[PDB]
Parts: sequence; C-alpha cells; structure tokens
Amino acid sequence: NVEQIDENLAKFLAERYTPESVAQLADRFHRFGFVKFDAANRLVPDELQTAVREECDLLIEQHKERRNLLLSTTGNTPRRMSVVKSEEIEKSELISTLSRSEVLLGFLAGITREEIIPEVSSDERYLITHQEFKSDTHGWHWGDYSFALNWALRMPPIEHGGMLQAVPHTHWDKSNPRINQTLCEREINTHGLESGDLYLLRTDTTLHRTVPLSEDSTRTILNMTWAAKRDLEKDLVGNDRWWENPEAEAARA
Amino acid sequence: NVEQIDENLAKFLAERYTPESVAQLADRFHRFGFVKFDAANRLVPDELQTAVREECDLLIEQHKERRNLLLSTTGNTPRRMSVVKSEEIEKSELISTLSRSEVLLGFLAGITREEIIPEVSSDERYLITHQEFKSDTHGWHWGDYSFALNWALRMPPIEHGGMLQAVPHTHWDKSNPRINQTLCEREINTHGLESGDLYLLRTDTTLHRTVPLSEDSTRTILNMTWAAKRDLEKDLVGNDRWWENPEAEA
Amino acid sequence: NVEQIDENLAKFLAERYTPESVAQLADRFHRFGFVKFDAANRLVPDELQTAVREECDLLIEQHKERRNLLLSTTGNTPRRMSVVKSEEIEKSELISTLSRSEVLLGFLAGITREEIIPEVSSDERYLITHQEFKSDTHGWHWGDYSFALNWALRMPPIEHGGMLQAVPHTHWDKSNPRINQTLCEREINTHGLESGDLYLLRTDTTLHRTVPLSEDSTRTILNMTWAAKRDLDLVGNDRWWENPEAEAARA
Amino acid sequence: NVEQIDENLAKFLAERYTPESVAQLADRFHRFGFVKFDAANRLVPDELQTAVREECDLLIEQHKERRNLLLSTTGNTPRRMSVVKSEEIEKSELISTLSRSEVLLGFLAGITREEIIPEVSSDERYLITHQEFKSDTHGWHWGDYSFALNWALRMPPIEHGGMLQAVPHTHWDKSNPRINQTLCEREINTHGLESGDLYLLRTDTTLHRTVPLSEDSTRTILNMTWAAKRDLEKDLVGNDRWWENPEAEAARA
Ligand SMILES: N[C@@H](CCCC[NH3+])C(=O)O
Ligand SMILES: N[C@@H](CCCC[NH3+])C(=O)O
Ligand SMILES: N[C@@H](CCCC[NH3+])C(=O)O
Ligand SMILES: N[C@@H](CCCC[NH3+])C(=O)O
Ligand SMILES: [Cl-]
Ligand SMILES: [Cl-]
Ligand SMILES: [Cl-]
Ligand SMILES: [V+3]
Repeated sequence: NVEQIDENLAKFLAERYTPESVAQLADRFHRFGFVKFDAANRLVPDELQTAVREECDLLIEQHKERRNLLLSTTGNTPRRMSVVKSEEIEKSELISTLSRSEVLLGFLAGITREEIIPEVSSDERYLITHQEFKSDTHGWHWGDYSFALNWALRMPPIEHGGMLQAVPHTHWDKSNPRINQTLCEREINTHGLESGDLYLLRTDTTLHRTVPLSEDSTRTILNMTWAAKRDLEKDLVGNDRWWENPEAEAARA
Repeated sequence: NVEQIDENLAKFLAERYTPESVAQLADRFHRFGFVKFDAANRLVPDELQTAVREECDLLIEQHKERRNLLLSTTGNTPRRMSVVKSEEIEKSELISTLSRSEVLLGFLAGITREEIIPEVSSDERYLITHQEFKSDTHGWHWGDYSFALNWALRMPPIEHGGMLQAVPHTHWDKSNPRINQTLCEREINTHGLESGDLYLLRTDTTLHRTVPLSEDSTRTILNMTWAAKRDLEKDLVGNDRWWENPEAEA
Repeated sequence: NVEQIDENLAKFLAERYTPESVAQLADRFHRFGFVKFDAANRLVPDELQTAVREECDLLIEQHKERRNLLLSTTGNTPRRMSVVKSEEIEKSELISTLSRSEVLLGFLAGITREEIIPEVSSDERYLITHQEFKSDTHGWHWGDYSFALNWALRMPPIEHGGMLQAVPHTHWDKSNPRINQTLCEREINTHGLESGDLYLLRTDTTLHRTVPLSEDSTRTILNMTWAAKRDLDLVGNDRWWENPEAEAARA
Repeated sequence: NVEQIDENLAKFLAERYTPESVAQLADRFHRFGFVKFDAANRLVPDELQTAVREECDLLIEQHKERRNLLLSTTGNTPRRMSVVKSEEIEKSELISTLSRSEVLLGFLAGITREEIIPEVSSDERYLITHQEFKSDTHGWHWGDYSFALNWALRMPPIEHGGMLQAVPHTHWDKSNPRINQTLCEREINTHGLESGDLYLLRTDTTLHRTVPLSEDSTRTILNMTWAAKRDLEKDLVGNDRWWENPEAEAARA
C-alpha cells in the first residue's frame, strides 16, 4: 500500500494510455460529458478495484441508510436508494488516499483538460448508492461540482434497468430546473454499465439519471466527487443535500 | 354531423397545406417516425376535435377498463392505464367514419408517401388510453401495424410527465425485444404534447413509450391504427393483445 | 458463369447473414439511407467482384466519356468525372445478369423492407463514374429512382477526398432544390470507402455527393440503379450522364 | 466614442439579455462550439457595427494581401482569400478598444463560462478575410487560441456558398490532423450566415471551415481572437502562421 499504490497505478496507466490516446478520450469527455473505463480501457488494476469493492461492501453492511424522497431543486425527481454518507467513507484509508492520488488525478486531468482539485464539501467527497428493489432510481439531477469518478461496483443485467442516461451541455437552475423541458429539447444518451466499469462524469453540465430497476436486483456505485477551478469559493445553495440530511428543505416525500 | 365532414375537412386542409409543405412533413415523418399537428399545424377543425373528445369522454365513462401488467413481448414493460376497447369505439359513427375518410387518409398519404389502408384487426382499429394515477405509463413497445393517428385529447403539464419518447428506425422482435439494449445504442427523442395536439406515428419501426406520470393527473389519447401494404396478409403473432384481452398470454 | 452465380451467392450470403442480423442492417438503412458492405459485412464473393471490376476496367478503356458540367436541377452542382453509359454496360452479360439476380435482389430486399424491381429507364440501369483529376467530384444531388447498389471498385486514400457525404430523409424538388439551405438545416454524414466496398443507397430521399479529389487520384464506382413501387414520369431534362448536352447542363 | 461605447453596449445588452437567457446561449456554445448573434439575438448596436464595418472596408482597400496556399498542419487544406494583417487592424482605434471592452468580454464570458483574456500573440489579435473569387475558401482548420468573435460583415447568398461548416469537440494535432478521418467519424454542422451576423467560435476544439464560393461574390469577416486560461504560457508551434507570413514553413502553394 502507501506510495506503492501510486507507483503501481502509474505503471498500470503507462502500459495502456498515451497522451494521444488520452487526447482522444478528452474529445469524447467534452462531447458526451461522459467517458467509460471498461475492459478495453481499464483504469485501475483489478486487485485494487477488488479492495475498493470489499471496502464499500463493508461500509454498506455497517452504514446503510435507506432514502425515499423527492428533490424539489430537481423537479421532484425521486431518490429511491440506500446511501452511505461521505463522513463514513472517509474513514477508509484506501478510498480516501486514492481519491486524492496525484497519479489518478493527474491522469484524469488529461481527459478533463483542466486541474482536478480534491477540495469539495466534507459531506460530498464520497458517496455510495445502493439500489436493490424494484423502481429504485437516482432521478434526473445535476451535480454541485464539476467532476465525479463513479465506480460501477455492482451492475444488474441491462434488461433489468440501471443504465445511466445523460444529457450533456446543460446547466442546473435550482429554482427552475426544467428537466422534462430539457428532455423535450435535447436527445438522451443512454450508457449501459457492467460490474467493474468505471466512468468519469462532468456532473455540473450533464443532466443525468439512472434508469429505475425493473425488478429486485443490486446496483452499487462509489462516487468520488472533485471540484474544478470554477467550483472554488462558490457558495453552496439549494438546501437539497438529501444524501447527508434526509430531512433537507428540498427533500419531500 | 353528417357526410359534410369530408367537404369541410378538405377545405380545412387546403387552407393550410400545399404539396410542398406536405413534402416537408413527409421528410420529418421518415427521419423521426413522428409528425406533430400542434397549434401552428392543425389537422382537423377544433369543432370536429371537440365532437371527437366528447364522444371519447362518454366512452371512458361507460367502458373504461383498468390495465396493470407487463408485456413479455416488449421486455416486460408496464401497461398501467385504463383502456376502451376497439369494438366499443367502433359503435361511434363519428369516429368510425372519420377513421376511413378518403379526405383524411388521402392527406396523410402525402406524409407517409404510401397508401394508408383502413383494414386492420377488428380489435385494434381504435383504442383510448386513459391514465390518471401516479406512475401510469404506456411502456416501451412497437406497433403490429405501420401507422397510428393519436389524438392528444387531454395532457397533463410537461412537468408532470406524459411526454412521448421515441426511437425511430427500429424493429420489433417479440422473442428478443432488446429494448434496454436499443436505448444504450440509440438516442431517445422526447416529444412534448399539449391538449388538442395530434400526431402521426410510424408504429412498426419506432420504439415508443409515454413518460410515466409523476403524480395524479389525466392523460387521454385516441388511437386510430391503420395498416400499410406491408401489413396486409401478415399474420399476427405474440399473443400479446393486452388491450383487448387483459389475460393475453404475453 | 451460368446459373452457378446465384447458387454460389446464395451459399455465400447464408453463411454470413441471419434474418436477425439483416434486420439490424435494415434499421441502419432506413436511419442513414446507406449501408456499407466492407470486410466485416461482405456481399459478393471476391471472385465475383474481381470479374465485375475487370469488366468495368475494360468498359472504361473502351467507352470513357469525360463530363464537366453543372446541373441546374441540383442547384448548379458540378459533375466533373468520366462516365460510361448504361447501354454499354448492359452489353456485359455478367453485370446485366447480376443486376437481375433473384438471390441478390431478394437478399437486399430484406434491408430495404420492400420489393426491389429491376425495371428502370434504359439509360439509367447502370453507370460507371471514373474520377482521376483534381477537383473531380459528383456534386450534391438526388436520384430519380429509389435504390442504387454502388461498387466502390477503386478508392483513393481518404486524404485525397472521394468520401460519400449524405443527408438522409430529404426529397428532390427539381424546381427548388435548396441544397445549401438543407445543409444549413441538417447534419452531413461522411461515409469513407475503401477499394472493394459495396453499399446500398436510398437515392431518392438521400441528398448525397462525393467529396472532390484534393489531388490527381483514381475513383471508380459501378452504379446499379433499381426501382421500388414508387418509381413504377421522368422530368427535369437533366440526364447529363446519357446526354452531356442536356437542357439543365451548364458550363 | 471613447468611454461612451461601454456605457451604450451595457444598456443595449441589459434590455435584450437576462442571466437565464445567456445560460441558454452557454449551453448552445458548449454543444456546438458556436453561437450566432443574428436579428433575434443581436450583440452590438447597428450604429457600432456600421462604424466597425466602415473601418474594415477602409483597411481592405488599403492593406489587402492575396493568399493562395495549402497549410500542411491542417492536411494541406487550402487558404484562398485576401487578408489584412493583425498589426494593420490594431492601428484602428475603434476595433482595438472594442476587442478589449470589459463590457463585451464580460458579457461573452457568460456564454463561455470562463474568463476571456485579451492577451494573445500580436500577430493573431485581429484578422480580416476577404473572399471574392470562385473556389475561394478558408479550409478545414483549428485555432491556436480558444475563442474568436467573428463579424460576418458581408455574406453572399447561401446558394453561392460561404457557410461555416463546423465539427465540435475535436482537437488540433499539428503532426497528424486527420481532417478527412474526423469527417468520416463525426457529423458536420453547417451554419449559414447573413450580412450583419456575429458569432462566437470555440476555435481550439472545433474543426471548422468555410464552404468555397461557387462563383465570384464577396465574403468579408473580422476575427477577434481571444485566449482563455489554458492558452496562456503555451508555446506557439507548427510554423504555420500563413496569414502573417505567406511563406511560412507549413505553407505550400
Ligand atoms: N446533487 C445530486 C447528487 C450528488 C451527490 C453526489 N456527490 C442530486 O441531488 O441527486
Ligand atoms: N403494440 C401496442 C398496442 C397497440 C394498440 C394500439 N394500436 C402495445 O404494446 O402497447
Ligand atoms: N441524378 C444524378 C445522376 C444519376 C446517375 C445514374 N444513377 C445526378 O444528378 O447526378
Ligand atoms: N488557424 C487558422 C488561422 C487563425 C487566424 C486568427 N484566428 C487557420 O489555419 O486558418
Ligand atoms: Cl452528480
Ligand atoms: Cl403502437
Ligand atoms: Cl444517385
Ligand atoms: V447518386
């Protein structure tokens, strides 16, 4: 562990990725607000991901918090899932140091074409969403920050739902979200995911959701949220931090 | 109401549409499988639509039937709504005669670029879908026939759902629908509707659904399904006629 | 030759296509007005294509006719190439019999989802275009008939131009083409082609052109034009390939 | 003139734009790399544009230089036009102060969602392209800098060509442009322009060109090239500055 994680990851990335291949991924990240790291574009060693998935499975069994609400700041889109707060995930030494790894952040900076600053709100650095029932979903929303590295730790079959639908090049107006109006004006990109996949999401300008589960399954994702230069010194508004506080102002039943 | 509907509709369409403007609509029908007749592109007189809605409102109050199921031939997509069967709507002399009007079918033939044939199954000539509860939806599906003229008689606010999402240039494999896999590989066109709107839908090659209602509202449409030349002599399979039979095998 | 072509092509296609995978090509054909037949999806055996190309190279060396005009029926788009008339290509029994093959038409009918009828005008059944100079191009245009199977016999590198740009879901108004206005309203699909490729084109409802050659190269195609039930009244006086002095042809 | 330009433009823009409507223009500028200021979305008063045009028409009649070459850094795409160099346009007092106007840059910063810095190379600050012959065109290319405010001063009829064809979400590789391979992979957006139009262009990540003139006409633009935070401290490369030096290293006739 320790610095060997950064050293092994730096070797793990130098075997598959070049500046030219990263520049092609950067063009896709701007066009879609989304790039996927699957079997043909792996991001972390399989042993490292297994250690992260085992850490998340332990945090879930210890700190599972069921959520079933609607967020008024996002057009009353539902939040039907179980979550693990950011303060509980920070206690994991593996997830915390990896989220601030100068190797992982520096490499992904070539895809975002801008600095990836790990300075966000202490209640939003990390988030684990655990969907396991029918109609569980992460409704249409944006992100308060610019970037998010989501770990598709557990993915149900595609025929069972759970895909990530996205609409890039949008914005979040918490007083007038216009989610259904944006769908009428813009085409929706549906991104299928499999267990083990990772993907970078430009969360501030991509209206995105997860297709609700069509039956009882299991959908687990670890969220690593990072801020850009535009997110610094900005005031957090909305009173809609539903994951940390289930009784937030914007959180309705 | 009498045989003067065709004479008035022919004048109604001649006042608004030319062969060149219809050709522009025919291009939009092939690219999206969908052409909307909204406030700026009316299809029928408002007094004719009012008489159609009043006939449908009476059919709903007399013959509405709740449906709550999933269709295995469409990837187990839900069908949560109330329906009025085709044999009941056929009793309406206004709806039945208008659905075979040589003026209406001859005009829409310029958009479909082929003959519109009013010779479909007797259980699918007409259909009224009436949603009014939260999560009510017409799930992802295709149509056994090519064409369908849908009357957006009543639509909730856009913020309450009920929009039509469509994926053109697809096909229906009842043994392997591949609905969620098609979504991952194809962009979804969401089409907002308003009360009074009408739209022509290429139902056989456009995967379409209605966005579920986010809360209790009211969503009423009338479906006039017609056949193309490709649909004649074709045998119906799937055992999935859920609207006519709520216990349809599929 | 003989009837062994249809027997060989039927076994060739039966080993590469299922009704389900053909239905996937039908969706792409209605969506893009274009379906390419490259190495991943071959259409004819390499021996059949070689005999066809050799016949086309002979027809070019014997009856090549240079064209350099503008067609007013398509917004004065240029036509700079060499052509071979359908009446000369129809002399080749191979190209003629293959164009009416029930196995070939029956298979491609599963992509168009409608009958492919080989009953078109006698001056438009076949066409060979041979571009070899800089700025040679087949300008923006439509087709008077619905279908066309183009044989990308010889293609220059993509850096020398020659790609097929297409805009599907359009129509041809010979009195008001509105090509540049259509380009401003729609996206352009550029389809790269390599030597040996084939592709089906929905010519009546797809505005298409070939990118002009950026330098002296060699671009050769063989056009196999068919008709649907829609095409069973030719107007415009713009048949430039058969008549270089058409009323719509300018300079 | 003088300081009255900023006070008149502030008002002109305060009556035709809201923060909510500029955000809608920001979404379009990110999705297409291009946003047009036409009759329904004017940017400058008609009296200011008339003075800007009259200045450019004088700079053309005095310092126009013909160009007819191919740029090897952009796949040998042609440059058939007449140009006025940046140092000559810099002599105009009106164009110089307007390009650095804190009101114009501040308003357009809401569309780019990032600071617009008027600190670019002294040979690429401004540029006027003047096409008037058949086959004249500004071939497929990218921009060394991020932003460019282009003034469609005189546009021929659309049937005579001259539209702006763009492909957003790309990047410039001077050693391997892959212009024709990018077109085969991406859809082209054609943007028709009329005389009097203005448009913002994300020049660094949008592969764009001008459709060649189908006949002898007149096509005149004014380029106001600006930089972002990413363009600062970056070394210029390629030796392909054809507009300033017709005999550049990457310039071939
Ligand atoms: N803001 C999103 C969730 C982001 C939290 C994860 N960092 C929502 O309200 O649904
Ligand atoms: N195929 C439709 C039913 C058609 C009835 C209306 N023409 C469905 O699965 O919902
Ligand atoms: N109509 C086409 C020519 C067709 C040649 C035979 N398929 C044109 O305008 O160029
Ligand atoms: N890079 C451009 C020139 C830009 C000049 C000022 N924007 C070209 O190759 O034509
Ligand atoms: Cl987010
Ligand atoms: Cl249907
Ligand atoms: Cl053609
Ligand atoms: V053609």
